[PDB]
Amino acid sequence: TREIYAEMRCIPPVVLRADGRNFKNTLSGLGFEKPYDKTFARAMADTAELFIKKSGLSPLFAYTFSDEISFLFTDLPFDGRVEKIDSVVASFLGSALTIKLRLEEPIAFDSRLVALQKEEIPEYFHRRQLEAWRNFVASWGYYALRNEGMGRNEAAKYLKRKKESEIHEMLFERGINLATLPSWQRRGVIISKEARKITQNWEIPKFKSEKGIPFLEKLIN
Amino acid sequence: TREIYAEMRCIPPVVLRADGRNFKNTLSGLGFEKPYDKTFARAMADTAELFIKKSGLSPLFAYTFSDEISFLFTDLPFDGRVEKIDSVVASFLGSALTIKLRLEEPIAFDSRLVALQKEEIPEYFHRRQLEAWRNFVASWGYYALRNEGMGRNEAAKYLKRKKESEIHEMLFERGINLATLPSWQRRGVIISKEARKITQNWEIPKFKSEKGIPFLEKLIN
Amino acid sequence: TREIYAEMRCIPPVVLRADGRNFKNTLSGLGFEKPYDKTFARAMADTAELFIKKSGLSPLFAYTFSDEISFLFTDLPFDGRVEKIDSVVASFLGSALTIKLRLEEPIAFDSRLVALQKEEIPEYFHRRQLEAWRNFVASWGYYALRNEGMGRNEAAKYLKRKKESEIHEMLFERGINLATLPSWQRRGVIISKEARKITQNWEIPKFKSEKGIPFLEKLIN
Amino acid sequence: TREIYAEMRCIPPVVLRADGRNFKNTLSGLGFEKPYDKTFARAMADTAELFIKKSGLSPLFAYTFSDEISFLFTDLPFDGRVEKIDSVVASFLGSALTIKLRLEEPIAFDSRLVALQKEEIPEYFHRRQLEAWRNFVASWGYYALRNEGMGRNEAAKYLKRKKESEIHEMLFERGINLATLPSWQRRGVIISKEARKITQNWEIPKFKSEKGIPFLEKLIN
Ligand SMILES: Nc1nc2c(ncn2[C@@H]2O[C@H](COP(=O)(O)OP(=O)(O)OP(=O)(O)O)[C@@H](O)[C@H]2O)c(=O)[nH]1
Ligand SMILES: Nc1nc2c(ncn2[C@@H]2O[C@H](COP(=O)(O)OP(=O)(O)OP(=O)(O)O)[C@@H](O)[C@H]2O)c(=O)[nH]1
Ligand SMILES: Nc1nc2c(ncn2[C@@H]2O[C@H](COP(=O)(O)OP(=O)(O)OP(=O)(O)O)[C@@H](O)[C@H]2O)c(=O)[nH]1
Ligand SMILES: Nc1nc2c(ncn2[C@@H]2O[C@H](COP(=O)(O)OP(=O)(O)OP(=O)(O)O)[C@@H](O)[C@H]2O)c(=O)[nH]1
Ligand SMILES: [Mg+2]
Ligand SMILES: [Mg+2]
Ligand SMILES: [Mg+2]
Ligand SMILES: [Mg+2]
Ligand SMILES: [Mg+2]
Ligand SMILES: [Mg+2]
Ligand SMILES: [Mg+2]
Ligand SMILES: [Mg+2]
Repeated sequence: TREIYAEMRCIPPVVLRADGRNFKNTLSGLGFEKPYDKTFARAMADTAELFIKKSGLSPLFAYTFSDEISFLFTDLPFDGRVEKIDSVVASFLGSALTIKLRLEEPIAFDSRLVALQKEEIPEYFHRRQLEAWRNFVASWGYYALRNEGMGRNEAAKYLKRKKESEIHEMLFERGINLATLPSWQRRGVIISKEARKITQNWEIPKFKSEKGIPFLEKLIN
Repeated sequence: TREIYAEMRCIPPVVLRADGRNFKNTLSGLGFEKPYDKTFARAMADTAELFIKKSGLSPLFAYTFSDEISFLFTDLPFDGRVEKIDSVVASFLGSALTIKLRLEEPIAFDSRLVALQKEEIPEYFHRRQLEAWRNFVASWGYYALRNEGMGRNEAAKYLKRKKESEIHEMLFERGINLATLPSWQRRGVIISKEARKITQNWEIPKFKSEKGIPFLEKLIN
Repeated sequence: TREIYAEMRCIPPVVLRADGRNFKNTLSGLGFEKPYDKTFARAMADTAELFIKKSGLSPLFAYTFSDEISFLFTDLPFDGRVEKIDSVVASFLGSALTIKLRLEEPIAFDSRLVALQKEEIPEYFHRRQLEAWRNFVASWGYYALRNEGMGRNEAAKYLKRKKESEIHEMLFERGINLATLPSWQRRGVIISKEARKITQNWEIPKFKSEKGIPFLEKLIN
Repeated sequence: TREIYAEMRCIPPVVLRADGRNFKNTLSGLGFEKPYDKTFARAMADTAELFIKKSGLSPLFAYTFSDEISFLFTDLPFDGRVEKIDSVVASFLGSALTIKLRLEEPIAFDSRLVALQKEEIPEYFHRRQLEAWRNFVASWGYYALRNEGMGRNEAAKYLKRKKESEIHEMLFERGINLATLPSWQRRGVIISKEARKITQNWEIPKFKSEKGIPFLEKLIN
């Protein structure tokens, strides 16, 4: 039995997180608008929808931001076989996104299982939302720096020195109010099955908040 | 650290085997010739070549047949991390094949690592070649049945009941001598870097045989 | 990094189940009373108590029956490292039991992690209790058969043919009422820390029952 | 199937390394000679011998030093199941050592599988022997410090600061020439079946050396 990891398994509930491999370069090459591009974001949400619709697996919902998607699973696919789940889902995502962006050169996602207790499920997504936000700010800050005639290394360097408030200040000065930028850039996008139509929510609440908590709770059941 | 399998690793030498998931249905739509179609076989060999060419990983070679490819790895990618290797390679394969076949609907590979001792490396491929043969015959048997007015299930029962000799005889009666068919249908295709151009060998020797042994031995180093 | 499984981890809550290796033979040899021996049972409960008291790990409680002990863990030891947890706990159990039975020849436990959702924790132990019961009956039936001048193989053979009721009948006929045999033989023994004194309960309720449910619920918190 | 790691396996050749857990404290009570004690070393070699003799498993040989033993396995026990192998072997070792030292308080080993290519097998043991040496020197350094009126922490600081030459010099000044000490303290002990009696070699060659190479090579076959 040389296929030693082909037995490794998991238990419900689990979260599959797939992240685009080397997407910084691969998206710089093709000429995507920076720091955000609604075509790419729509491609990713459409990828998630297509997964929920035609993968033959049954996630409760997907949450996507940046170059990554997370699928909540209660019903485990492939008997919980980690290799099979990770590989198949990553492959399907690669194919789907390749279709949706009409790519001429191949791309790849990485995938990983996150084992969780049910009670922990909101926190995880909260964490992820936070990360999304932390991308948002940085993504714009960085941009502004490059627009002010800065080198890449210098921009990263300076970007580390100042914290979120100072970045807000810098961006607000130059005409960019981060609070009025679209919801999906700072909070991400939810894709879920409802009573059955698959719907994309592009205006989701902040998870750890008054409207966010029952929202997530209703998503999870 | 909820990402429990994200640290799990392997050791050289390893073989990554990716197998097309449910390729029967998802690819049936376009009308590929049955039981073998050089357009699909060329697509798979092209996928393997493209992997060797632009993945940024370094397999020694690929061996492909049916809907599957095996990559020999001595230099392990991603520090030998099983999740990352399986997911990323499967994903890249999905993307590549989606490009080469210009697919409108998404597909997926499953992937798995096969842990091996160097001494076992030839045997594995021999095993795989054997499987290829077992595919070959079977693939034709079924086909013949379809031309002779058979139900799919009807085709399954008989095919399971009789062994290779009687099947060979049937195919010869129904007009098909398997010995006149091209080498790659029964032996598969090798993709490797040679004297340096990446080359597809569509006329490979039987691995466990007098000309096959030094061939494989030179492939592996 | 040749120590590939040294990274494999888990998440709370988990149950460690250790089972005496080849204990049938090893206990037949030393001359333990069959089918139950309160000296061995006391040794096992004392082993569990000693584990809770001096292992330096922190299970919520242990449940023991036959040649096996299960430890409920909420606080995970050794960062959840499966190898380290299994090996260390198995080793400690071997040592402890070796002390308590004053053994001249070495013994071993096997160990395994059971990954569970909190909501599933009662069911598991219920399952185990059921198994305990299924041992109980069989253990006596078997005994009776050997007492009626039967060979081992014949006794097992016949034992499979009849179900629990018929066994109850057989044993009740020969003077043995299974309902009046001690609680620990049919329900097992609980060992837990209380507000801190470690106490052994040798008269536990049936878990799936009116008195059993709040009992287990109070054990788990 | 909540027992998710219970299927995880490995491939030959493998090395099981068991290391005494917290042996500093738990064994300190009896008053073992420091920094080395032939009673404990004999106990460990006896444990390895007893394992080879009555475990029912079949290692090729054991190598032991300090509080640790390594077993070379080509024939894998328990179908190569990692949980079962680690837990059972660790447990047996705990029991055996508990018997040979006649302990009143329980002890534990941790265990781990080391996956190796045959070509790597000597190197591993070389590495281990190196570790043995690094133990040896250090073990004495500390000791000397204790005789020269040092705090434990005080002993740690200096010992970390200086490298082997200066330490050698210190020990020579404080009366101890390490070259006159017995071979096993710096090289460890081998336990293997020989011409067939199970034998303990307490005078083994340096593994990576002219006489060591054919020695190890004959041990491994
Ligand atoms: N231009 C552009 N870039 C994007 C967009 N969304 C995500 N990205 C890129 O995605 C990256 C997200 O960080 P990472 O996932 O760590 O980047 P990566 O190259 O994929 O790194 P790895 O996944 O580890 O290979 C950012 O650096 C962005 O440049 C987008 O909408 N437009
Ligand atoms: N028409 C056609 N079909 C092919 C060709 N090559 C492979 N296939 C199909 O691919 C299938 C391969 O079977 P498997 O890989 O064992 O399993 P699967 O059908 O892909 O389903 P999975 O278990 O998810 O992999 C066969 O049933 C074939 O029908 C081809 O060249 N032409
Ligand atoms: N005489 C006697 N035997 C007992 C007692 N408790 C448990 N056993 C033995 O323990 C066995 C329990 O079944 P198993 O755990 O599958 O037996 P095993 O030999 O340990 O099998 P493995 O664990 O797979 O190696 C029974 O066959 C009993 O004979 C006892 O109190 N007295
Ligand atoms: N007195 C005495 N102590 C020994 C002897 N051999 C080994 N030891 C002790 O065993 C310890 C081995 O250290 P490690 O195996 O690295 O770690 P540990 O102290 O056992 O703690 P763990 O990390 O749980 O293994 C040393 O600190 C020694 O003090 C001996 O022969 N005599
Ligand atoms: Mg990325
Ligand atoms: Mg990312
Ligand atoms: Mg397939
Ligand atoms: Mg196939
Ligand atoms: Mg047992
Ligand atoms: Mg048992
Ligand atoms: Mg130790
Ligand atoms: Mg040690």
